[PDB]
Amino acid sequence: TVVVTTILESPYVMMKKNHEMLEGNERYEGYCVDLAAEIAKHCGFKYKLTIVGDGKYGARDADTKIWNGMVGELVYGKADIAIAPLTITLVREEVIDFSKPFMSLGISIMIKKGTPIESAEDLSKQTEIAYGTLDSGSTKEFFRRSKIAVFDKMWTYMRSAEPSVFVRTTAEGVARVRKSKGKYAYLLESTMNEYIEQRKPCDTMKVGGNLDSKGYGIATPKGSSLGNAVNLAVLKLNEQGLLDKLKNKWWYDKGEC
Amino acid sequence: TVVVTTILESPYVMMKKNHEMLEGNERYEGYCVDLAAEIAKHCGFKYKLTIVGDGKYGARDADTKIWNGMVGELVYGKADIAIAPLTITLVREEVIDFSKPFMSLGISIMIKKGTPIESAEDLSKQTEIAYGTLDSGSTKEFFRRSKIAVFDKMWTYMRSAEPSVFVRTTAEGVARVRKSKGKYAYLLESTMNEYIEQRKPCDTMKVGGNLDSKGYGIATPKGSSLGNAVNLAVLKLNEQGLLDKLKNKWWYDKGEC
Ligand SMILES: CN1CCc2c(-c3ccc(S(O)(O)N(C)C)cc3)cc3c(c2C1)NC(=O)/C3=N/O[C@@H](CCO)C(=O)O
Ligand SMILES: N[C@@H](CCC(=O)O)C(=O)O
Repeated sequence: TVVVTTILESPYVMMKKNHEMLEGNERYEGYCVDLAAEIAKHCGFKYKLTIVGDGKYGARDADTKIWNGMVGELVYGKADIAIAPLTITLVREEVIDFSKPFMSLGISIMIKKGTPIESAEDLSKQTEIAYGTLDSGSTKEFFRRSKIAVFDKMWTYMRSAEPSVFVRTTAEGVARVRKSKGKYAYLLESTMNEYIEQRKPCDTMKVGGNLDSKGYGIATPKGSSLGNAVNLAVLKLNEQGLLDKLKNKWWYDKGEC
Repeated sequence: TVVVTTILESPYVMMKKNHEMLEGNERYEGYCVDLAAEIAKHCGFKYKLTIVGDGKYGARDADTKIWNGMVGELVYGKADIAIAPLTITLVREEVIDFSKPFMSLGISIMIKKGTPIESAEDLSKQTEIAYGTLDSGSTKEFFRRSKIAVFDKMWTYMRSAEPSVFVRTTAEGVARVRKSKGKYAYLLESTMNEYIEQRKPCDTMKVGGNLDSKGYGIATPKGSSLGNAVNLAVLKLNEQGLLDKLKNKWWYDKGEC
């Protein structure tokens, strides 16, 4: 029985409204829930879904240099695999094995429909329409370390923008965009931006291209034999068109706009 | 001195206009020539840019079960690493090592302006306008192993159409689209499709969205010690935004069309 570590993140892994009457992996539904099922069938193994304790994805603490989240639960032999929207990064790659990305993404711009913004350069060229990110995370860090002119300017603006353009959560960012009457833009993951875009009141949308390129990947303990079989699974699921099917399923079929 | 095998596919790898007045790797230019320079810089090693002998990307022969193109040169010990627009595929993942994707792409359609086609389905619904792909390419491998209605049908057509709708090289396919008077559509990766569309004589065009989603990856023989190093360098060059830089530098459209 393979211990699968994941995290509650809609539409990846969520609990059904009636998860009370259900039990086991049946309580959950979502993109990663179906993917986990597909990976297990192509690899031939029984799995049990568990939610990462600290609700973190994976980061090494500067102080204790200890890994937390789903990445930590892997490097310390607590879980056999990680099936969630885990982004493939250098530091992470160094401590765990990553299969080829099962979904692409990148920092994108979320504006309230009607907002006269077309790209990142447009935002950096003005201030009448405030824009921000999470007051903590990779999105924020992305600008704090960007050598690109457009992004470097955006960082200077944001860090000195008044009132504060940083939000504490994704919910706050989305709500602020919906309440600012087109006077505020939020920078978040494309997958999450295009997901909200399919949710009523349907007043938001993604604009322009992503400011960068990332990709989620299934993770296994560095050196785990299970990693190879899972990688081929991903590639096969992608080639057969299944990954595009699961995407269209939880993002558009269940759409609302 | 690491031996790097690559293919002349512009804007990835091309021979400088005055290459005869040059020598060494300095003879070439392109996205992959730069990427290679960066990979070698970080991994710390000398290299030589060799061109794939049989001028193919890679494909296994059903009967002999022998690989050709770059995949072959890596499998049979002819090259230490492959730095070119090599598509990461299941069948290739099984015989060679791949680094995480350094660039994304998807099969697309190239046509001569005025061609009554604007989607893969349109082509699959007729025969007046012939269409094929590149030999020993991942695109041809796609349709052949595809079980997705439209694609499965397109494959059947292709291997039954007369004369042969297939071509030996990308240029051979592009030239056919321009000379066929619209009586031939070419299926090639969007990356190469969009580049050529912004170039003279400005007679080709990309229609409809891509048919799939994947990405090019750095390849090395299985077990190769370069694998890890190169992979981490790829993830770093991405996080540093170096990949996007090269992407914008070589795909920069100076409005010829
Ligand atoms: C599809 N999306 C959904 C949200 C999300 C969040 C995420 C979680 C909470 C929130 S919040 O509730 O609004 N908040 C700010 C508390 C916002 C974003 C964080 C991470 C992530 C994803 C995937 N993938 C990662 O690799 C990752 N690393 O995350 C890193 C930390 C940040 O870089 C890690 O956990 O190591
Ligand atoms: N990228 C393909 C070649 C181009 C194509 O098939 O259109 C490969 O690596 O085989």
